[PDB]
Amino acid sequence: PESELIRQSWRVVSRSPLEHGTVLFARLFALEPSLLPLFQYNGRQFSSPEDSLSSPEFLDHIRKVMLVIDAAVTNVEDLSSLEEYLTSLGRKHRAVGVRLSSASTVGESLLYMLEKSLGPDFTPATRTAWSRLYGAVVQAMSRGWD
Ligand code: HEM
Repeated sequence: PESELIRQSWRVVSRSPLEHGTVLFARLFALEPSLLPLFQYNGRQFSSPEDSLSSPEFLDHIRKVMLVIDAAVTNVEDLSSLEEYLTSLGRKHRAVGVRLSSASTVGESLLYMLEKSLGPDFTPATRTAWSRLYGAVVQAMSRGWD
């Protein structure tokens, strides 16, 4: 039932994944500015959050994030099926220097972007559904922090 709530809500945002993911990342850096230096491209550090939004590579990474979320939505009823992919994704992020602790801020940023996009439509069952999906995704990724 909640899996339908996820599919329904994702529909709207999935249509413009970069615009929506841009909200997610803007929120993320507003909450935890210390994540900005972890995006090292061309050996350089972004000075300010707005610098990231001018970077092709950074915007590409937004698209990657939204693609993975889309995969979880696709498999919302399965999700044993992404276990291995997510475990390795966690390993990768550990390697680029993301702390597992920062996953919750990412979660809050996702939930923020959904709330702002859905407005009246982001009902508390909708929040709860997404909290439990995202939490599941993070459980899988956390295996990669070994
Ligand atoms: C604090 C949050 C995050 C940071 C700092 C971060 C940073 C990075 C960095 C630096 C890379 C490698 C450079 C690049 O490909 O652009 C990367 C790759 C990637 N990220 Fe993230 N990321 C974050 C969250 C996420 C989330 C939540 C997802 C998906 C749910 C995601 C999906 C990806 C994917 C698919 C790749 C390509 C990885 C590979 O196979 O090599 N990221 N991320």
